[PDB]
Amino acid sequence: MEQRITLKDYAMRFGQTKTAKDLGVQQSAINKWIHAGRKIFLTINADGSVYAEEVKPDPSNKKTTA
Repeated sequence: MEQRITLKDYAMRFGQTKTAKDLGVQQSAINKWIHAGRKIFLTINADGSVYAEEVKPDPSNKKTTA
């Protein structure tokens, strides 16, 4: 299986700080990601880094609310 874990699993597993640190983001964005149930998958590298991959659903609308 691929190494694309869920933001929830990795967050509750490794933590919210350890993730935001390896990703290079702010803990503020992480909380907002799970707060709104943002579907994401962070992949673990062989060097010790991690990058959050975003899905690309079907382009139906072009608006943004929350």
